[PDB]
Amino acid sequence: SNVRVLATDLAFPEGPVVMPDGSVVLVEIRAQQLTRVWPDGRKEVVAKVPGGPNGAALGPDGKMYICNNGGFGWMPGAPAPHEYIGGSIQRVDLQSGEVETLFDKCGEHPLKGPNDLVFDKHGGLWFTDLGKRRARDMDVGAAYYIKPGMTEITEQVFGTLPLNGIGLSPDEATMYAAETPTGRLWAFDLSGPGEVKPKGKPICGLGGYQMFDSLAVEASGNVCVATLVSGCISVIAPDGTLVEQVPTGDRVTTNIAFGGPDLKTAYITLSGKGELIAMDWSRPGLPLNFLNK
Ligand SMILES: C[C@@H](O)CCC(=O)O
Ligand SMILES: [Ca+2]
Ligand code: NA
Repeated sequence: SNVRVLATDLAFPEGPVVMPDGSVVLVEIRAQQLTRVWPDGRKEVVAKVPGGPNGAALGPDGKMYICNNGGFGWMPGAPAPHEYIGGSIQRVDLQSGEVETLFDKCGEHPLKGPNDLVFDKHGGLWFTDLGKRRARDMDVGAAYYIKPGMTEITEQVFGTLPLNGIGLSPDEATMYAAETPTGRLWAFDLSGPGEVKPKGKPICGLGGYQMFDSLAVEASGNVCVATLVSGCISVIAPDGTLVEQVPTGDRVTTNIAFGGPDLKTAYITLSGKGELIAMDWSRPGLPLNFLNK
């Protein structure tokens, strides 16, 4: 595990997407932008994304899809009314910087705090809703699926505590969602693309005072979840076994993504230190659709 710092002075980094050349496109939630970090050290702003760009994934159209949580109040906190512009799913052209909003509601219900997302092999898009915190109450968590072609958005999970990381098993027959305040990883069986069958179960619950953020799946099927408070990556087997916890040095470790040769480099956002780091990983990551395969 040779650790290296790839970038500093990032304004709450999140949603790393590791390109084939080893460059990383990621979101800076606090600076409200999409940023490109190159291996020669240089950084460039790809696009300004007003609000709270929270997670990213490359899509079948070659554009970067974004979970926009609508904005926080800044370490993040509950957004004062004016700092919140509504949650949405957006799309950014990595060549012009043009930002287009795709969805801001599901049925008659506005999206609250979209957080992270993952494409299935047909181009359907899964994403989590962390909800928003208000003065005396908070939204419940949810997970949504947007049908291939961006034709329809559907509610698949609703009424958990806030949901954060999301991924698919290698065979894409199981969707995983990380429940933030409980440090529980939930597994949902899929009867087919975009459709949960009964709605799921927690396969791992960490002890103590540990919370979950975003995640990435390994080719083995293990789920690697950024773990807040204790500051590590929690590696969870498909059967829920806690395989290991890899310390990162930051209590606010938020996301992980695999890249490099054989997808055996882990790229991790340390959102407390404002850093993007890379780390040797003993096993290869799961190739993401429309990025790695
Ligand atoms: C720390 C989280 O609960 C909020 C932002 C994030 O998804 O990284
Ligand atoms: Ca997240
Ligand atoms: Na990730």
